Amino acid sequence: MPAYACQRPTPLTHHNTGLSEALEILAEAAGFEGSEGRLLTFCRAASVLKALPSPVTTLSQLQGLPHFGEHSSRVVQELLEHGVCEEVERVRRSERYQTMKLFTQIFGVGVKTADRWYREGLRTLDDLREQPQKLTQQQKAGLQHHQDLSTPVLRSDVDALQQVVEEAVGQALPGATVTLTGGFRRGKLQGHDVDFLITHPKEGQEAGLLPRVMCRLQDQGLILYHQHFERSFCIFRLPQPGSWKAVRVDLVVAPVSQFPFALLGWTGSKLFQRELRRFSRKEKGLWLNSHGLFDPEQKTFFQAASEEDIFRHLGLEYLPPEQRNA
DNA sequence: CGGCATACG
DNA sequence: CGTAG
DNA sequence: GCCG
Ligand SMILES: [Mg+2]
Ligand SMILES: [Mg+2]
Ligand code: NA
Repeated sequence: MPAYACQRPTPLTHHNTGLSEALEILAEAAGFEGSEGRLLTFCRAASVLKALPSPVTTLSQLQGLPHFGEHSSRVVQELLEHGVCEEVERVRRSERYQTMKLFTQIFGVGVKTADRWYREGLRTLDDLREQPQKLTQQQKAGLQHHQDLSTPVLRSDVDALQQVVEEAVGQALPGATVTLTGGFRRGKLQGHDVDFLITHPKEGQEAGLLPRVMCRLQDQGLILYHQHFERSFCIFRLPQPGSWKAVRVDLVVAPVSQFPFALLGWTGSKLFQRELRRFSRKEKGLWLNSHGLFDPEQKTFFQAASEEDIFRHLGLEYLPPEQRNA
């Protein structure tokens, strides 16, 4: 088992779902208390379990697995012995965890805002609605649409959304292309938003595109919320039988020179990207982001024509998107 | 022990 | 601060 | 919380 998540295939569905989930609760809780290091270890440990070829049935099968020390091993031990881990259950039940989860789920609310509201004594969505003067415009939208945004989007919904985006993009800039990214590109059948990456085959033609796309979607009556420039975090109106529902959609523009880096980043998973960037810097001495890959010795950027190029330049075996579910 | 990814709105 | 993966 |  390699130590970095970008060195091993991780499928969407696996053989250790219950164990990985328990560890992810502890990761989430660590994030709610600002402990990014502990969050990372519990996430990495969970991801190692997703990468295994069969179920963990005995404690000895953890020996030699990276990111399993005393704490993560104890969690697995208790689950294997009793079907339940007391620490995990205490977190699940806690007022702190439940409220921080509720508040951070709101579009426009992060850990820092959620924590302050918790410390002020706020516990429910209606507590927030009673004091609307304190909310940002973004948080008001997030709270108004919270119910719809809590409901997952299906792949058929995504195909409908892609068509409307493509129409707007075609008017904004003939020849521009729209690529589905995020979890749906990794093979997810459901998800809580939709991500699109937009480019144009002629370098430079994409400059100023996103405002033009947004203005056109606005005029079509499809945009329930947006900020107004290369990333737009929107709430879209999605048709349903006899009605519609609000859906989170992100639109991103990149020049075609940067497209492979943007595609890689926006395809995820989050942990996969963090691990890939960590690997790049710490093992290869190269700096990776969603725009490029920089050699700080030569002071040059690596030209990539494909994701395959990027994996090769980092000395990693290629993983297709459906194996990046770290 | 230091480090933990790296951006844009 | 929020957002993204 | 774990790794190097
Ligand atoms: Mg997504
Ligand atoms: Mg998104
Ligand atoms: Na949030």
